[PDB]
Amino acid sequence: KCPLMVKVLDAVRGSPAINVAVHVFRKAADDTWEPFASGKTSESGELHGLTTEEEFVEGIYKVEIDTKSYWKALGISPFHEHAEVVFTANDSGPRRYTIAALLSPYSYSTTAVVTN
Amino acid sequence: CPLMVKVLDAVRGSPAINVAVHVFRKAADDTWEPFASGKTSESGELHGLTTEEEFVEGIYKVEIDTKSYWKALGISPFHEHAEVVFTANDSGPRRYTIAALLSPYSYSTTAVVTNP
Amino acid sequence: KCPLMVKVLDAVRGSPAINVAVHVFRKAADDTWEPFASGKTSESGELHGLTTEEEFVEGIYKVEIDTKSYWKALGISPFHEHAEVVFTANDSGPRRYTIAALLSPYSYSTTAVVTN
Amino acid sequence: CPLMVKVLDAVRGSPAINVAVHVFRKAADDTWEPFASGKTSESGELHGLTTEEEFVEGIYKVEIDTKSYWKALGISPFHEHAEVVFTANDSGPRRYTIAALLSPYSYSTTAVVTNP
Ligand SMILES: O=C(O)CCON=C1c2ccccc2-c2ccccc21
Ligand SMILES: O=C(O)CCON=C1c2ccccc2-c2ccccc21
Repeated sequence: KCPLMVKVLDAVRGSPAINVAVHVFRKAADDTWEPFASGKTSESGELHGLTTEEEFVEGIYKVEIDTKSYWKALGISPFHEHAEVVFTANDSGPRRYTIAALLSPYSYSTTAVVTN
Repeated sequence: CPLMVKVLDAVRGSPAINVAVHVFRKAADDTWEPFASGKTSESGELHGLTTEEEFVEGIYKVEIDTKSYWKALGISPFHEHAEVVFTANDSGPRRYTIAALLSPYSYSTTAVVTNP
Repeated sequence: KCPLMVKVLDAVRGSPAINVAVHVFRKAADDTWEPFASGKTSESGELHGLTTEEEFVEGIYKVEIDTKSYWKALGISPFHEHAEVVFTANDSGPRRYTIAALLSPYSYSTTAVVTN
Repeated sequence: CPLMVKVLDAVRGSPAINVAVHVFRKAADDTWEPFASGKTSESGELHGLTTEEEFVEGIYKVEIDTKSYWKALGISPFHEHAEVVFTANDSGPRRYTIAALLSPYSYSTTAVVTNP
């Protein structure tokens, strides 16, 4: 909710993308990705409550949005296995990161909106 | 070829073929005058709309008839058309590619401008 | 607020696009665009209160987002005069239209999120 | 040329030149193996990464090193890189164009897939 929030929209139906699985990982010292947090988007296509200010320290993070299962459930053949968003969290910046993703079967866009 | 239009379909991951495109130029009386038109090819591209001589400085609108496109595929889309409005050649002649990426409830448009 | 809301984001700064002028028009019987509603986006990049359920009847509407002035204020040279979103409002659909726009100097995307 | 990568800069309205691109293929042990790499040309395109013979069915990741790109232009961007993960050739060989459109806090990626 507070420091990291994910929002997913469906460009085909013009709707929130509901029940999309989302996994967050943090990069470890041996360069592997450690599970950090996960959830499914709500009816408003949002996922809040992933982490806390205390836990969300500087580091490299990856957000993986399971887009292929979403399109499969709709009966629409998709290109990507999942959308991945990789970034370094930085304390000098604003306190709240919203990772937004706009999905189509053969294309996606992602935007970070970083606010105080 | 100072003006080229390229249209892609984000649902099918393909060129958007046979899409109507109308170009207008703003007249002295602030009205939109017809300038040129055509339909995208099998590669989703429309070349030959104008010439360097004809393509003078001015404000231009490129209307891409996306609703007709989606309707012919059985889809009822949100937008009537994608409109792209810009001032051209104000620093001297340039080569413009107007790209549009289409989904039923979303589109994006990008200009790629090169100095000949 | 209720039936029509506009949201604008800045892809360069990863922020809401604040103080962007937005004009809405409705198409008249003589095929001209009549001013309908307008405003400036807030600090959260949103514009609410444009119209009411009573006033927002079926018809063709155009939302014009004054992107060029926004980029000029930032000292960044932009391509488009403005982003235009043209659509037919339809009572058979959901009750609430959010027109979202993601802005970069040479590209923009727009998405309609239509909800109940 | 079964795999081509095209990268555009949405701030400058130009090809994104000299951008590093790394392709990986998922191995039998579920790890990512290096497959091919290169840098975009003056046209923002990268051709010649692979051959029809080499490009067998599998899961592929295309990593586009967008952070290095923006840094060299004086911009500190949000993402580390744009990642594009997909299953290839599962219905037989195809020709794939992976396009990426870049802004400092946003990117979009689109696949255009043609049957030879
Ligand atoms: O943090 C903030 O101020 C808001 C975070 O973003 N909200 C977004 C939002 C809300 C409603 C409908 C569409 C969108 C959207 C589309 C593309 C990109 C971002 C956003
Ligand atoms: O937004 C996105 O994901 C991509 C938007 O552009 N795609 C483009 C694209 C895709 C395949 C082949 C050629 C082109 C191209 C040429 C000139 C200008 C733009 C684009």
